[PDB]
Amino acid sequence: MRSNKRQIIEKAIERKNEIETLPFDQNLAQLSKLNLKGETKTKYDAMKKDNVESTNKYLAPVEEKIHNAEALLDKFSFNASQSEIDDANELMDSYEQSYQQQLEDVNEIIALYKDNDELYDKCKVDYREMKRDVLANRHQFGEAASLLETEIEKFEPRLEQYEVLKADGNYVQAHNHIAALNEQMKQLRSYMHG
Repeated sequence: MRSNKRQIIEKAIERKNEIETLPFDQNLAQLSKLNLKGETKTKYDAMKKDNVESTNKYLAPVEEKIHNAEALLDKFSFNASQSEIDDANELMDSYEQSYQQQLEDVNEIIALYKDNDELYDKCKVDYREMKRDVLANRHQFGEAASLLETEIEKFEPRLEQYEVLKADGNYVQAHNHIAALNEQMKQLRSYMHG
């Protein structure tokens, strides 16, 4: 009966040895292909630390749970042995989950770099169009025109500011900055019907 309980244990050993090969680092190396500084580097550093905390909390203890399972089985402590394997699998479930959480955490960052640039491209174009609408239809706005020419000029430094924040790897401030800019350009454009 032990010989066929040993299969449960062997399946656990196969599972440990394969989850030791989850590409945590290949995942995180994707962040290096962006600007590895600022908030980006902070998140990269924090995730390396988590992997040490995860490795020691969830992976190191497994080996012993499996050794206890073998010893207990051998003495015919069948349920006790099964418990140690259940525990081992629970621990590996967490390690696996901590990987999944990092595919997701990094995907989020990739998505923000992409979406940050989408907004920036939109703001460049809108700026250009608004600046031209004023310079070519000055008369058509009446007296509210000089306030507009200077207010639209105030978007130009705010574009350059985005380039700086992005270049420093501050993807979060970059996003909040460019979203706010888009919002305000938007409301200024509604107003510009009249």
